[PDB]
Amino acid sequence: DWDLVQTLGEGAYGEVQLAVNRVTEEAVAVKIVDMCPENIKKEICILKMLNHENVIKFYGHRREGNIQYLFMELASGGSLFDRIEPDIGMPEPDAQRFFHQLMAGVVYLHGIGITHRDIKPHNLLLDERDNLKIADFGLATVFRYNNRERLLNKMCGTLPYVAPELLKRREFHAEPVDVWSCGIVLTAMLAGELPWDQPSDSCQEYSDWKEKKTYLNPWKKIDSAPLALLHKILVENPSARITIPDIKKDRWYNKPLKK
Ligand SMILES: CN1CCN(c2ccc(OCc3ccccc3)c(C(=O)Nc3cccnc3)c2)CC1
Repeated sequence: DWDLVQTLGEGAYGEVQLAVNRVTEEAVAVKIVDMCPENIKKEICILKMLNHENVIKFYGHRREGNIQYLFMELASGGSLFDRIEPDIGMPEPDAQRFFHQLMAGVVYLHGIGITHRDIKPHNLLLDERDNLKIADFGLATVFRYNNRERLLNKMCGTLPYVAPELLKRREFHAEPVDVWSCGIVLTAMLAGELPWDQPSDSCQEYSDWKEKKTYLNPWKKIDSAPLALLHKILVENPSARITIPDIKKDRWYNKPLKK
């Protein structure tokens, strides 16, 4: 009833495919999961909670054997990853726009008590007018329910995007962790390279940054205004790390750059 036409990439669990309807030629994206059930139950539940202009749309789901099918709005612009030119990044106004939209999507998810846990360019996709959409909720989980915050006690994500505390701490707050990874995405956008393999005490590039060696790459490619915001995001202490309301007050964030 659908034709798997091309493989888009790997989602959290399984694969996601471009599928085009046999009857109507509707272009759609499908995640195929060969059936865990609690985890699939969880992911599906969270998907139906979502309604926002910078989050991907969810359609529905169907099982054959222990295969589950989840359909989502196809991202006709492809991925943000493809717009990052290696070693160079992208123009500053394109990066600021994408950043603005990312914070809106992140503000929305935190307002409903959801954390994505794997913000990085491959999970940030584009529609036809190039607006950013946050995709894939296989690692997402609840951090606030009936007004009470739950700390996270489990490691996940992608090492170059993960906050240091998630490697060193038994438990930690969800929100500052999404804020870190948003700064590594802004870094990638403005420089076309990632700052370190992982934010760990044995990683020499991360040590270089803590001691403020911003005469080195990638920092030397970034203008002093965006650099000053990155100074507040990539802070080791999660309690002193800038929060999203304050990111909205940052100089570069409110700088006019784009027609
Ligand atoms: C002509 N263009 C070329 C570029 N096109 C394109 C390229 C990559 C994509 O995702 C890679 C991916 C991202 C995350 C995880 C695995 C794989 C998607 C896409 O829409 N995927 C998607 C949508 C909704 C939910 N999940 C994934 C669409 C669309 C057609």
